[PDB]
Formats: sequence, structure tokens, C-alpha cells
Amino acid sequence: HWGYGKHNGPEHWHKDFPIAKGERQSPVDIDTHTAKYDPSLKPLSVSYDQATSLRILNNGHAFNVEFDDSQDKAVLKGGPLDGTYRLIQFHFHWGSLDGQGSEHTVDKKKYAAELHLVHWNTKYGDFGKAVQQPDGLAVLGIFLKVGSAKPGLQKVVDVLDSIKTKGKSADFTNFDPRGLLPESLDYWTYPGSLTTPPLLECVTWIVLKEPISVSSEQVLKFRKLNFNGEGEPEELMVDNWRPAQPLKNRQIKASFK
Ligand SMILES: On1ccc2ccccc2c1=S
Ligand SMILES: [Zn+2]
Repeated sequence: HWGYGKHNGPEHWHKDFPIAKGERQSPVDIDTHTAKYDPSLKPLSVSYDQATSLRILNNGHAFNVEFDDSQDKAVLKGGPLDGTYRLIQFHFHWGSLDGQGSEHTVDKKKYAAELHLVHWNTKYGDFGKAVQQPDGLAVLGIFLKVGSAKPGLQKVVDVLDSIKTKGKSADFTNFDPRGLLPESLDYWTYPGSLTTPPLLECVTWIVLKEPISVSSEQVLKFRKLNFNGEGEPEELMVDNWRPAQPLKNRQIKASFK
């Protein structure tokens, strides 16, 4: 099945998921000089005050922090979006080395990791119906660079040892995702896709310009996770990023001059 190795990595995914070579795949390189400022964009509204985390799961590809999305609680609106999108989970992509790991790149620059906060358009009722729609999802993407620690990340780092291997989950209540956000909400936006199979073309991507800093020790702990299940030969969960895909007939808009 799919993964990030030589035999089942991104260059193979198109055989099971032909949309891998579609018209609006993600990630992409953000060419800052070519992204035009769009003064009709609204500021982004991130309202995470009532977010309710439930659990953290090692899915064999990444770890997901999952939210109760049964009520209207943690929503993204404004920016390029029409209507209200509800937070359902976040996860990260990261490298084996600090010089790589992000999926989007900025003028070809790779960051050490990238956080994806996934939200679904509440006009479609739930996540499963939203991923059948071209405007079903909005993913807030945030780059990580290695430097000072991010205090708001530590509770996630500290729980990873309890979900080392594929299929493990742990209670993860009362986690506040506001602690993972940078100061500025300046962003680039474009239409794209999930960056993992099934690679569905549902996503309005909103990529923040300002990275957050995490410490070398924090990202080292992400790299101790495993892609394998318990009892299987250890394969470290590193380099779970898809490289940039062709922009095709898309424009990337900037919210800032
Ligand atoms: O990586 N990843 C995994 C699951 C998912 C689900 C909805 C939207 C985006 C994603 C991504 S980027
Ligand atoms: Zn992702």
C-alpha cells in the first residue's frame, strides 16, 4: 500500500490514485515574486477558543490530533473562503534532517516541517460529504523552522512515546491549537488537494508566510515515531512529505503587500 519509501512513495501513487497527475495537486512551490497581492481577500478569521481535542492517533503515515467537530466550535472563515469551515484534525509532515520536511516550499526553500490544520465546509454537513466537493475543505498550512522551542507544541511532543507505532491512539483532551499559530496571519492561497492518498482535489490552501520555531529536541521526537506497527521491523517515521507538484493552470494569491 502507499507510503514514502522507494517502492511505494510519491512517484508510485498515481497507479492507485490517478488524480496524482491531476490539474490541482498539492503541494506546490510558492514563487513569492509571481504571487500577486489580492486586495479583495478578507482577513483570515481563526476562531479556536472552543476547540475540543479528543485523541491523538499514529495512522502509519503521520499522527493526527482529532477534534470533536459535532458542533460549531473551532472554525476558520474569511480570507478566501465563502462560509464556515470546521476544524477536524491537525497533523504534520517532516524530514529526517532539518533542511527538509515541508511540503510547500517558498522560492524553493524547504522548511523542517509543516503543520496542516484540516477543516471542512459546514454547508456539506460532514467531512465525508465535503471531500466529494471542490470547495469542501480548507487547510491552514504553517511552516516549522528549528530554533527556539514552541511551548504550545510540547504537550504533543510529550505524548508521542505513547503512540510510537501504527494503529496506536491516546486520549488527548484539552489541547489548545492556538498555541501552534505564529503572530501574523498573512498568507498565500491557491486551490489544491490532499497531499496524501487519496489526493482529492477539495482543498482551498491557506499557507501562512510566518513560520513557527520549534526546537531541535521537539522535532527529534517526531522522528522517533514509527511507520510500522508494533512487532514489525522498525522504520522511523521521517520524510513523510510529498514534493512540489506542477502548478498547471493556477494562480497563487497573497493576502499582503
Ligand atoms: O496529509 N493529509 C492527510 C489527510 C488530509 C485530510 C484532509 C485534507 C488534507 C489532508 C492532508 S494534507
Ligand atoms: Zn498534510
